[PDB]
Amino acid sequence: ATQGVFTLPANTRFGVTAFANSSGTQTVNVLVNNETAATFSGQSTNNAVIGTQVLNSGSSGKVQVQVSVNGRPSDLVSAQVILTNELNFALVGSEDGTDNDYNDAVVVINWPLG
Amino acid sequence: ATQGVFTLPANTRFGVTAFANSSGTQTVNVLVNNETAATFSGQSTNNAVIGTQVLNSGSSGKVQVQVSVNGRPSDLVSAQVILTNELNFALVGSEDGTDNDYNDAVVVINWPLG
Amino acid sequence: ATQGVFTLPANTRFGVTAFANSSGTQTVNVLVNNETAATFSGQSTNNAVIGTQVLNSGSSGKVQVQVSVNGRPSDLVSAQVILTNELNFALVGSEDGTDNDYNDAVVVINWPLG
Amino acid sequence: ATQGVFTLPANTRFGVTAFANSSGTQTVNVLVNNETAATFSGQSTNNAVIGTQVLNSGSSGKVQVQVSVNGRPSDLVSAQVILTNELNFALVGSEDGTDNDYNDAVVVINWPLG
Ligand SMILES: C[C@@H]1O[C@H](NC(=O)c2cccc(-c3ccccc3)c2)[C@@H](O)[C@H](O)[C@@H]1O
Ligand SMILES: C[C@@H]1O[C@H](NC(=O)c2cccc(-c3ccccc3)c2)[C@@H](O)[C@H](O)[C@@H]1O
Ligand SMILES: C[C@@H]1O[C@H](NC(=O)c2cccc(-c3ccccc3)c2)[C@@H](O)[C@H](O)[C@@H]1O
Ligand SMILES: C[C@@H]1O[C@H](NC(=O)c2cccc(-c3ccccc3)c2)[C@@H](O)[C@H](O)[C@@H]1O
Ligand SMILES: [Ca+2]
Ligand SMILES: [Ca+2]
Ligand SMILES: [Ca+2]
Ligand SMILES: [Ca+2]
Ligand SMILES: [Ca+2]
Ligand SMILES: [Ca+2]
Ligand SMILES: [Ca+2]
Ligand SMILES: [Ca+2]
Repeated sequence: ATQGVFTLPANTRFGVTAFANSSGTQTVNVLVNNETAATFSGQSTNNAVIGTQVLNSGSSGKVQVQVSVNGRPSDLVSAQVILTNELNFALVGSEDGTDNDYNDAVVVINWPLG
Repeated sequence: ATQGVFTLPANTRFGVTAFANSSGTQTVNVLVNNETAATFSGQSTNNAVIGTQVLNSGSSGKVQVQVSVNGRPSDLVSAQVILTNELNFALVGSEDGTDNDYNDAVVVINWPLG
Repeated sequence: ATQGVFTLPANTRFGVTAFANSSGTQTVNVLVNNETAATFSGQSTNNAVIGTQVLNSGSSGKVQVQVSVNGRPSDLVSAQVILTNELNFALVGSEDGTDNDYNDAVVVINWPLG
Repeated sequence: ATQGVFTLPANTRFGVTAFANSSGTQTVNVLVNNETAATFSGQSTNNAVIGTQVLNSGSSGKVQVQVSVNGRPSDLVSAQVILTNELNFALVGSEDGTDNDYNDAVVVINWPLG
């Protein structure tokens, strides 16, 4: 199944935050309406926050997370959870290797803000 | 129901990251085995990361998040999600006022690391 | 925080299914747009499926679950999860006693159907 | 990533319940410690319950859901959600065709029971 794609409400601010847990340098690209809107890179085995930014979901509300290591796409896992019918989290994990820890880049999207 | 309490595997590193979305300064306490292990304080209406840390779940695995604003406890909402039976997210929202956005402090716990 | 309230897409068929795990007789009310649309009842400590129904979310999309036992309202916990940005589950647990298992009536809402 | 595999607490009763939403007859196999423990088959386009059963997670706690239609494996999506650190849902959707609704068989695993 497709993973790392989320439909947000249109024209809505959201937070995106990426963490790294791998010997491989992570590249996190965050696409809004199929164009890169934020990019984070880094290498950590201790959950560094390799980036955090506020973006706008724009007219389509389509948000996609892509994770690659030196140009090789990582395998993604994802889901969205809603608390008290108001508070939204879009969650991504990624695997750059063979151990299937799926934490090599971890991306958290949250909305609403403010 | 109790919210903001999570059972992690024992003796396991985890990440905790807090975001703020309120006119009020948020104070987040992260407890391990009922004792505060991290405190983050900050003020943002734009989802700023007010703190991030790596902690160890220790012998009990018990992790609790508490949020206060102007010396008063916020109401919490929480859940845990597991992706591909490997990647864990413990999610907390908090409400310090009357609008029930539950984003006033947002806390994300993730494990495993490395 | 409020629990057991979900916003579905308007005019959308959904499934609602109730499970019982308590010595107390469960009564589960399912409200659509603040009017009772389904009532299920039973008594099981082995997860009996006391009801399952297909309902339509109608113009408002508002669905609320309430649970009572021997005339007393149960405490609710809830969340919504979305898989592959398409498959939706709205989840409720309820507690009628002292043990905080929150399984006394369990309600799962799923959409889309067909 | 692997989907439909869940680690339950050992020696714990759990519920498994399947729904169908497809022109294809669904076959749901539930494996405990890699051995078939339950099988449900049925056909519905209206979310009918095609099976429900109570199983024991046994010494390993390993539970796996597989779905096939006319002997062809469906693609799966899954996650686990925990409410109030007590109430567990292991959720599976499956796709037997081209529309990516992932509801063709829906499988809900819930624990604890009782
Ligand atoms: C420390 C481990 O790092 C692994 N990752 C790698 O070993 C890795 C992956 C891709 C590329 C590279 C690499 C390539 C060129 C130079 C340096 C590192 C390493 C990762 O999958 C494991 O879960 C674990 O966190
Ligand atoms: C900007 C708004 O800020 C609210 N914040 C408050 O209601 C709040 C609650 C307690 C104290 C304060 C505060 C503290 C010092 C100075 C000014 C305000 C704000 C918050 O709940 C809303 O969701 C929104 O983000
Ligand atoms: C078997 C247990 O049942 C409990 N519930 C009760 O014991 C209960 C709740 C409400 C009413 C009654 C009841 C009252 C009068 C006479 C008989 C039963 C029991 C429940 O909370 C526990 O999790 C557990 O499943
Ligand atoms: C009604 C539709 O049914 C589709 N499924 C099929 O049409 C399907 C898939 C596999 C096999 C068969 C089939 C094959 C032989 C005989 C009868 C059914 C149908 C399903 O994917 C769609 O979401 C939708 O619910
Ligand atoms: Ca890895
Ligand atoms: Ca890793
Ligand atoms: Ca608020
Ligand atoms: Ca706020
Ligand atoms: Ca109970
Ligand atoms: Ca019970
Ligand atoms: Ca389908
Ligand atoms: Ca279908």
